[PDB]
Formats: sequence, structure tokens, C-alpha cells
Amino acid sequence: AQNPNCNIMIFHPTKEEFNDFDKYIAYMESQGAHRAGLAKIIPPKEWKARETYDNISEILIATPLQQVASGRAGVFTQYHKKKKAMTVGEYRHLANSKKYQTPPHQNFEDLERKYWKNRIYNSPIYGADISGSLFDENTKQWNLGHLGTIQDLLEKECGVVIEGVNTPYLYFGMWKTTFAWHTEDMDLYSINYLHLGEPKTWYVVPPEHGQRLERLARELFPGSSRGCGAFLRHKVALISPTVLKENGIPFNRITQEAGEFMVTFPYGYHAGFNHGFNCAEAINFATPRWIDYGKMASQCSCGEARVTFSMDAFVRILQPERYDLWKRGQD
Ligand SMILES: O=C(O)CNC(=O)C(=O)O
Ligand SMILES: [Mg+2]
Ligand code: NI
Ligand SMILES: [Zn+2]
Repeated sequence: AQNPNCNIMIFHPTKEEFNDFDKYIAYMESQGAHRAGLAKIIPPKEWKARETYDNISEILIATPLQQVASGRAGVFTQYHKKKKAMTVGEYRHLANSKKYQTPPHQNFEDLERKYWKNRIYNSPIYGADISGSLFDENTKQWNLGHLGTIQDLLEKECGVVIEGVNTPYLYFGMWKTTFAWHTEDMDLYSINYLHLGEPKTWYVVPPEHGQRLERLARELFPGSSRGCGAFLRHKVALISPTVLKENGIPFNRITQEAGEFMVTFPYGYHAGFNHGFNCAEAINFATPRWIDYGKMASQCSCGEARVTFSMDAFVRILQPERYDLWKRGQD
């Protein structure tokens, strides 16, 4: 078995290997990359996502989200308070302000210490989940707006044609902006490209151990667990690396820098934080190996998780017994 300790693997594809996206994912899996739940891909030196980032300031962030924490430094939830619209240039100025900017630090490990010590005492503002793309249309390799769709994959594997669409999303971050512990909708893959700015630190639990994280979470968030049998689908709970280690939960960590891709694998729980002003693009995707995970994915039906239009067909075809209850949660 390849990668039996479930370490995060880093890949350096050549320009020739960067042509065929599906083939390269399958290659990474042949080497055991999926066992970690997360892999890093450093693009060939010849590649670029677009020519420059000099002209992005007028993108609108219609609903910036202030991430307000509750709990203790290593075990907390966050809620999202909606703020007034602002442009990317306005948001960048805000991220760089004395109130929000990255503190002085020695290295990524010092900054990570400072994040976990101090996160809960601040409420950073995240421009998340903005439909759109920063890849140039002429970028032919690893262009996250030009990937094979999940609907087409399901149709190819299973023969059933379904409604729905699959487009990327932009994320504008600042110091301390946080992504809570989660797997993707329907335990899909994700791919995330850090277009510009400061790094993103990731934490990940191997897919084979995801239920250990779920059992800890039920213990640490006992009210939430009574409310919903899949409350991590709400994407609000944070648990620090120190608390994971104290409870024997297997995990790994890695920092993504500008110009790098990350892939999350089916049922790989992940969480993390941004170091300072940045912009990332991400999208879900599927492969043949996903189908069995999609069939077994948990679902929130309490009403909290509310998701896209396109998840309806995935539930309906892959999980017909659960469909009626899940759809009630949607309505
Ligand atoms: O970058 C973020 O805020 C969160 N991203 C992801 O969870 C992802 O790409 O799967
Ligand atoms: Mg612009
Ligand atoms: Ni994710
Ligand atoms: Zn729920």
C-alpha cells in the first residue's frame, strides 16, 4: 500500500504531465496521495494562471462576512455576520489596516502559534464564496473554470443524465480568516489555487480516520451534535492542532503559498486559516473513485447546511432513500 502513514505529498509535474488533468489526479492516487486527504501541486515553471493581477480591484464582494468566534482558544465555533458590500480594492485596504493586518512574526510556525492563541479575540472579515474566475481563458492547463463537470462524470459512470452546473468560486482573505472543519458537499474532491498574496495554512485528517474526528467533534460540541447528526456540514466548528494531539486524532498540516494548488480528496476533513490579504479560487470535482464516497456521504437534514441547486440531483440519484428527508431540510 502506497503512503501508509497518510502523509501530505507534494508533486512537481512537468509541463507535459500538466496537460491531462484527470490523468495526473489518477497518477497522484497511484502514489497514495489520497490517503492524506490533501496534496500540494506546484505547477511547472513555464505555467501561469494569467498575465498579471494588476486589474482586479473593481471585483465586488457583495456580502463580506465577519467571522465572530465563541468558545475557548482551541475549541470554538464561528458565525458569519453579513457586512456591507465592498470592492476588492476596498477590502485589500481594510486587510492592510492596523486593526486587521498580520502581526510581526518570525516564520510560519510563530504565526501559527499566534493564530491559535489569539484568533477568538478578533473578528476578521472574509470575502468568500464569490462566483467567478481569475484564470485567463487562454490558460489551457489546470484552468479551474474549464474542468470536466461533476454532472458529466456521473453521466459517464452511471448512465444517467442530470440537471446542474459546476462553476468556480473566489475567496478574498485576510489575517485570521478561518475555514472550519469540513468535508466537501457529497464528499467530492476540491481543488484550490492560491492566485496571489499571503499564505493559507491547512490541517487535514486522513479519510480512513474521518470518523475519529467526527466522534471528537460530537464530544466537544455536544449541543450541536444533539441538533444534527451531521453538524460538521454547517461549517462552523474549529478544533486546534493541540487539542487534536491531546485526543489522539491523526492529522497533518501544510502551508500553501501563492502560485500553488491544493487538492482535497473525498472524505478528507480539512480546516485552516489565511496569513494575510490573499485571493484563492476553488471548485469541486469528481472522478470514478468518488462515486462510492458520494453514495455513503452524510447528510444534514436539520436545515442549517443549505447548499447549491446542483446537489439535489446527486442526492436524488446516489442516495434515493435519504432524498425526501434531505429535501425537507432544503425547504
Ligand atoms: O480557502 C478556503 O477558505 C476554504 N477552501 C476549501 O475548503 C477548499 O478549497 O476545499
Ligand atoms: Mg477589477
Ligand atoms: Ni473545502
Ligand atoms: Zn444540520
